[PDB]
Amino acid sequence: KPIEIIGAPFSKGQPRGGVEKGPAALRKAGLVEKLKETEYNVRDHGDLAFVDVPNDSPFQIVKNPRSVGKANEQLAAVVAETQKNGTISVVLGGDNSMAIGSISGHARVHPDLCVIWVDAHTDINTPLTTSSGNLHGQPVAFLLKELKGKFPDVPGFSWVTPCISAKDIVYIGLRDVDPGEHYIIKTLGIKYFSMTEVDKLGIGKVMEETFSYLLGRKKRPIHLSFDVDGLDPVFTPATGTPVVGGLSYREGLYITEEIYKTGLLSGLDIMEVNPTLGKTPEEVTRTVNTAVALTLSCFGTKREGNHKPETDYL
Amino acid sequence: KPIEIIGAPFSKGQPRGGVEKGPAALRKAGLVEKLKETEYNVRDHGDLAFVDVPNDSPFQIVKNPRSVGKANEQLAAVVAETQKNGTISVVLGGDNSMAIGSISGHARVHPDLCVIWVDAHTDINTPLTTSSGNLHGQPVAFLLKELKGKFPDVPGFSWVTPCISAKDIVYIGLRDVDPGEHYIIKTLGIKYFSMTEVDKLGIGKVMEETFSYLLGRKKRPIHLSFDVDGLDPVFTPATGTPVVGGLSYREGLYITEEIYKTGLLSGLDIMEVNPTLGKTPEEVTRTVNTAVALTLSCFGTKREGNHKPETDYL
Amino acid sequence: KPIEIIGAPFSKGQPRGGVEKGPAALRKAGLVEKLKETEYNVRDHGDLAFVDVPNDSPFQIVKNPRSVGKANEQLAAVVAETQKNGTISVVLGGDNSMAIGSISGHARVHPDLCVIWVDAHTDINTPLTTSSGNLHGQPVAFLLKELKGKFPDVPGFSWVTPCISAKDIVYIGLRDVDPGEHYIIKTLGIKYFSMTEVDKLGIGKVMEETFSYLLGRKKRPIHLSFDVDGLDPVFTPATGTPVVGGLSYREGLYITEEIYKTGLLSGLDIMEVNPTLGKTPEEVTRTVNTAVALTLSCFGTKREGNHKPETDYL
Ligand SMILES: [Mn+2]
Ligand SMILES: [Mn+2]
Ligand SMILES: [Mn+2]
Ligand SMILES: [Mn+2]
Ligand SMILES: [Mn+2]
Ligand SMILES: [Mn+2]
Repeated sequence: KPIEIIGAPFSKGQPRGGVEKGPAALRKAGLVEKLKETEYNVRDHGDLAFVDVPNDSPFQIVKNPRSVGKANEQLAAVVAETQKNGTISVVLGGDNSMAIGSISGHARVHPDLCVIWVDAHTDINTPLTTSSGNLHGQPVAFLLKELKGKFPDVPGFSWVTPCISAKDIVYIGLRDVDPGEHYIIKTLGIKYFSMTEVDKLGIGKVMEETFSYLLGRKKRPIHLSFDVDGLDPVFTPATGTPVVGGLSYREGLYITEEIYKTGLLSGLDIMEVNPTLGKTPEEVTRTVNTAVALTLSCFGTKREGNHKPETDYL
Repeated sequence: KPIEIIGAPFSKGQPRGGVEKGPAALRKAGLVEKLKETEYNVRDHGDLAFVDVPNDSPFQIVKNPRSVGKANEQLAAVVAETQKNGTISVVLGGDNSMAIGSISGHARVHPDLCVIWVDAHTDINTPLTTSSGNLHGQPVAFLLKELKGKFPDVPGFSWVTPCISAKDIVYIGLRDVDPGEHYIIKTLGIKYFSMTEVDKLGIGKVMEETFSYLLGRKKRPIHLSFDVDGLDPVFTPATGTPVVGGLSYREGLYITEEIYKTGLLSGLDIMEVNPTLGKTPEEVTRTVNTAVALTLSCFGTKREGNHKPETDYL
Repeated sequence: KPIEIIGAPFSKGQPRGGVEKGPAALRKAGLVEKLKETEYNVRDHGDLAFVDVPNDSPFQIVKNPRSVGKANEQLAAVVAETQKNGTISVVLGGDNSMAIGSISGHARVHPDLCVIWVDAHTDINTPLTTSSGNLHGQPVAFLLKELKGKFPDVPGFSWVTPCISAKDIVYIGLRDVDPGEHYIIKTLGIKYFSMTEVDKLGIGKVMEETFSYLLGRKKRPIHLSFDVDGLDPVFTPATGTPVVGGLSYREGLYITEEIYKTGLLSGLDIMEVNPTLGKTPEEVTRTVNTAVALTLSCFGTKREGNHKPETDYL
């Protein structure tokens, strides 16, 4: 299938500006040029133009409710339109809040989708469980069918319809979960693999297990939402919430590598790359670079090597 | 059970001063503040006042014999007293010599205890095997029942009584063993897991195996003696003998995590944090931080997250 | 058996000068001094004197064809001579091209040998598949029985006789394979373990597997050719083609440690240590030091420790 890159230069999901610069950074590092060189057809849709919503009064504790909700509706419309034409959507963030419009727009055309969430955090805090009014920590709360009506109506998200049930999402890389969020996953029985399970089983067993758990009897589309902070800070330092002890550069490449093998990758998010938080210019190139490597891996690049078929090299 | 932190700001176990500053460093980093927020009752016993022993002439090659012995007798009395009151002892070093009075004081109330020793070194050198007269490399020699009368009588340890047999200690993280020490563990048949065994089996298999080997038929109390240099120098650089190729931040957190699960942790040592050996102020914070992280892990903190029971978060 | 170190201060196999300084760097770091302290007899054969071949015109695209072939014929002669006298050969590079004269000279005395190649690269490019005319990326191509007559006759390699078949070589550490090389290994069915297989299986499973694959029914001599770049750049930075996401210091030590245990190590190469590519003097010592550690591991040094037999330490 072909591919369509969508830039989502948004940052209202948290106080730290800088993330709207993620897609620029990634593009300038040669993302699209490199994607063309694979067996995939690549089209660059460009960057979406977001606009501030006037007098965006905080809803209780939640900041920039309407801005985020508006941004996400617009994104969801773009995603689903591109999806309809039979293409694999690739979204560049931007903060985690853009996960909302991505999975919504995807599910409109594929209600039988499943989400694989690589991150150090669950981002499953509701407007009532949050200690921060930042929406980048609440995307999975606006998407679950079992959490519908468990928290009020935030101004801006009226268009949102819970598109997946807890029984459809797997978490890999958890190491900084809030009490409220950990409750919701214990209660709703969401399948996860925090760092402890990774140490216990190995990345191999992890992929081996997430797969059967989702594609066991019914094979379905895969939506991989990748938060750059899921890997260790020594690999991807330019992010808003670096947390020590994460997945290694090798583990991140393995996750995506297996995802390719299934051939069901239908959507993909590359969130939280904040080019401005690099303690040095080098820390920025390091982060950007692994994000680009992660994206090429999902689209065919293997570490054992690659070569075009129908071409005798000897 | 409740907890009692005991500081042992002692450094006569080696030439490099600075280790006596470990408990200060750790306290200032918020150790006790964070322990209180767990399901345990915490009491800060304060720092022990040690005094130099006048004209502490070197015993053959062993330096500061009496100062160390005295320090440890005093520590053993404070541990056993606190132990008696049904509490979990937590010792902050200080160099490894304080391992002596810690295990002695512990065993006085629990002669059926077992020692889990995380370290890159065995510290089983006797006054006759030692190339250095530093007692921080000999603590396990003063505690073994099979080594009793295998080396003379050092001035100051006449009070010491071999409290464990070689069949009761397991080592994890060995990568810098002297010929004499390796001979003793080979001959005495001490169960260990050097880095090669960890590479071979994985951390899960290591804990899976140290457990059954000790709590196989008879469950007993556990005393975790943690030397900070067991982890890799890129995690805990502020220590006296950093050795390349160690356990990772993730592996250290996994060891401690499984220890919690058994519910048998009865004593705990956090040795060798030397705040003065940080090449930069950042290498000090890093070390300090992981030692604090390791401590909280033993007392309930999990990576998957935590939450208080009897409190509906939804 | 005894050991003989042979320096191969050659660098015409690539543009980056500096590698010819590898053996010096390694000797100055005390390599031979530390080798003596093991259970092996050590003799330092010294450094080979190579000479430029006048008007060494490029063969099609292959640069310095005759210089490389000459150096390698001379090396092959020195290796086989040393091997004839019942000694384990140890070659210090130098660029990867020297792998040619080493395996050739070894096989002259042990046609039944097998090769374990630790590298991020396969170096199996032929004069026709190469995008560069550098001979450091083609050593395995001049050695395979299945590739004989599949590429023309390079001026200088007429003396070479394909000594091993694809069914005799195992690759560990691949993460940067060209299309033509990946074709040759898929076609010829060469056994390998790129980084993904290591992630999937663990180093233990890799060694457990490469061994039976070679020593299954017929045990035979082992020739370990070690490319310093097979480990991660954060361990061995001073090399010509660092590729991120490699084997760790712990994994490298484990490979070599298991090799010792079989007792079949008959030849060994330590290629690609370029002392002039260190961003700082510290990056050089780091690299040099791990190569030295890798060498000592192959000859008896274990992480659990060692001690001389027939010597009561108590
Ligand atoms: Mn995150
Ligand atoms: Mn996230
Ligand atoms: Mn110790
Ligand atoms: Mn130690
Ligand atoms: Mn290489
Ligand atoms: Mn090579």
